[PDB]
Amino acid sequence: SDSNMLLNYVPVYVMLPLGVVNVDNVFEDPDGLKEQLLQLRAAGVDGVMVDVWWGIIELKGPKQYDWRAYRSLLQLVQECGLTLQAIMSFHQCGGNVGDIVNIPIPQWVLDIGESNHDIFYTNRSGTRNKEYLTVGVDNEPIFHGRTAIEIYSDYMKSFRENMSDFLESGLIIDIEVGLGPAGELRYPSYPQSQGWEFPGIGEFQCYDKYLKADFKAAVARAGHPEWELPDDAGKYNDVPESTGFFKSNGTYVTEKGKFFLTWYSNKLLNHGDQILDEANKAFLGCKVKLAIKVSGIHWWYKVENHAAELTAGYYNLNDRDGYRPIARMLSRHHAILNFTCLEMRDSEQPSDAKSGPQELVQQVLSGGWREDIRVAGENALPRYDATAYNQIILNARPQGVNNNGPPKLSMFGVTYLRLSDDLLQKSNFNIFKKFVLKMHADQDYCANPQKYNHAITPLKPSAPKIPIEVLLEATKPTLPFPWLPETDMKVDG
Repeated sequence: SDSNMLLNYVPVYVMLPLGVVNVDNVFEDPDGLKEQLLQLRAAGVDGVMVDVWWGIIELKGPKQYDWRAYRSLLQLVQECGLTLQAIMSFHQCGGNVGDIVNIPIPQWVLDIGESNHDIFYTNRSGTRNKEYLTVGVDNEPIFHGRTAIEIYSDYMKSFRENMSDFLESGLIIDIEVGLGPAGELRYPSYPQSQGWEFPGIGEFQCYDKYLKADFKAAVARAGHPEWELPDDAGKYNDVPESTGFFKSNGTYVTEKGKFFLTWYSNKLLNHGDQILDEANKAFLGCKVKLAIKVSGIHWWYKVENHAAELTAGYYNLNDRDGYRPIARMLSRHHAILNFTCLEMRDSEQPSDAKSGPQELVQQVLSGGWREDIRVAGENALPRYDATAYNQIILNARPQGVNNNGPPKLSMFGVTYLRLSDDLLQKSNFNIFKKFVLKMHADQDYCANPQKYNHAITPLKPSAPKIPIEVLLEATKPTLPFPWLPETDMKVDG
């Protein structure tokens, strides 16, 4: 049925090109973007996603926001009949050798970092990563009197007020709150600029003086004041078995190791919870949803130590669910878990990476649905091919279309990385249009999301705080929902 098929519709969003608003807070090429956006509209795309870069907007100084170029961008998106996913991007864009779009965090913050190097995530060797402020300074009032969370709160409130017309009109479907490197709720455990290459295990990023002191206090309260941060976890490009920490029977399974990993992962849960508290306050009553981005760390998923997840801050083992606690935390904020790797197949990864993107996706999505939250996601890598789109479509509706009503399982949306000239080339775009159609359960584009039961209602207050022990009850392993082996709505026949 046309209506029952419409209840199966999963909306599709497309990420805008990086730097559409440049580092100087100039919307550089509105005419070129317009032509691209109109192609997306005709293709049936529901909306677009953009980074709203902190380093662009609050560059002049504290609380000196310039929203004008982004207003022009939003105005154009509105004219082209698309909705918008706005990322509160509190992180650096680019900065690696070769990168074209380079947007550091505000220089006034970096200036404070020159005086206080511990505002940055730091590895054991002491390298400071300037892409994001450590969770350690979330509540440290060291930024001309403000804490880091107060910076993020103030920025979101200013966005809400200055974009109030677009918000009231329904242009903005969700606010994705950036929570770390690349906007993701994680530690910067695999930096290219410090030499990491896939599939290195990465490194723990808790050596800044704030986190180190917090850990030392915690171990003292646990009756082990002498415990130190890991010293046997190796380096970025190691394999797990080469390390004391991650080898079989290694430090990760000792009382000390388990305590550290709980501590380290808990910092991210509380980071996200506290910053989402501010987002709910900032956007209270607006017809938007809140979202976060969870990183997809699929390498080493297939070995018992899950080492790359662990250094990223996801304490996920075969007998400990490190993602369902995140979902549970999101529930009190009514927030969407936006994931990734939706296009990937295990067979596409090198054997030596012990990579399990399919199973990781199944775990994370299942945990969200088990916790009765919305789950969305992205492709991890650029892909233009049918294999990729069919995998996305499978993940979007893992038990297929329900011919007789809404599907029991569906993702809330998918955001495609990324708009480019390549996407819009004739063949690539033709297959993309088939992807959109199948995401839409063979229905034409539906401008009114109420028709597919995605009405936008005013954002409510956060529900009461959930104690950490209750969050961690969600570490109890659960069986995933069953997945089909292939979608029933392939782009071809």
